[PDB]
Amino acid sequence: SMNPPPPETSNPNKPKRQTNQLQYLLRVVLKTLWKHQFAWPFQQPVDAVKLNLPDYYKIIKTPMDMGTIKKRLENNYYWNAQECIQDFNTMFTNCYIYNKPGDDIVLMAEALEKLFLQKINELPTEE
Ligand SMILES: COc1ccc(-c2cn(C)c(=O)c3cc(C(=O)N4CCN(S(C)(=O)=O)CC4)sc23)cc1OC
Repeated sequence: SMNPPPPETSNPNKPKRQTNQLQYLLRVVLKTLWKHQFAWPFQQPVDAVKLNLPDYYKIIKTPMDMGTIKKRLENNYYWNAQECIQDFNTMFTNCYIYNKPGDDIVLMAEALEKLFLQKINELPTEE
């Protein structure tokens, strides 16, 4: 069995910014979700080998996880907040697309997503 290469977290020729909205996405959004009791399935790329999900990457073609997002934020990979927000939304959507409706992992994603939406609702104005 095999996993794909993980998503990109470093690219020296991608232009980058450090901004107050991106700072909020690390300090408030990522940190809030990371510490949650249901974060663990989402803290690293899905390991389809260890988890015995041989069809995962047959179904999910845009993988994303909070480990990747954390690295992107810490290594200032993004230009804007919308790129990062999109990564969170991709992660949640993948979970809902792959899993059977009602499963434990879906409930976990929903709990994280509720907090995500609450924090993004108060994304600060650009300075
Ligand atoms: C380090 O531990 C974990 C990491 C990731 C997941 C995990 C993450 N995400 C995002 C998922 O979508 C996901 C689905 C999983 C799973 O075990 N499933 C759903 C798919 N089926 S199946 C039969 O359709 O392949 C098996 C059960 S584990 C997991 C679960 C872990 O341990 C419980």
